[PDB]
Amino acid sequence: TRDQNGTWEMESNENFEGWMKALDIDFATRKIAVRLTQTLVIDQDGDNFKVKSTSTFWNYDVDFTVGVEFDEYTKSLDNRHVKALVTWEGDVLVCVQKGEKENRGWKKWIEQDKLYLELTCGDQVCRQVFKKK
Ligand SMILES: *C/C=C(\C)c1ccc(-c2ccc(N(C)C)cc2)s1
Repeated sequence: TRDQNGTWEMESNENFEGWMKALDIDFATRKIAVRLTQTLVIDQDGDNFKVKSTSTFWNYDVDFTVGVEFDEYTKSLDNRHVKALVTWEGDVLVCVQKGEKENRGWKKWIEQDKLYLELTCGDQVCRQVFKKK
């Protein structure tokens, strides 16, 4: 399925610190953030997505349209400018963020009835699983 709507609560998190390190996130921020459970809220209507990543320590919101490139500031993550594009490869939603970092973006799919996320930067991959309603 391509339908990713829901409130998604983290069940599993692997190599989140490696991913943050590859983004050069400072030591203090990484050490706190790696401890935390996360929620991902996805509102999806056709190509239009509104996504909210939250924990006790951050809020990172982004809206995008599948197939439409957008210039993006990554704000309180790593304060960088990238050129972002989100597209479908089958039922895997793929984001590529062009800029300073290589292999930066994510892949997201519903293989379960859970949400799977791969966050990538450089040679680092973080893998997460969330459970929905
Ligand atoms: C569709 C999935 C998106 C937009 C994201 C998944 C995780 C994200 C994220 C994780 C961690 C942070 N910080 C500030 C540690 C920000 C965003 S966005």
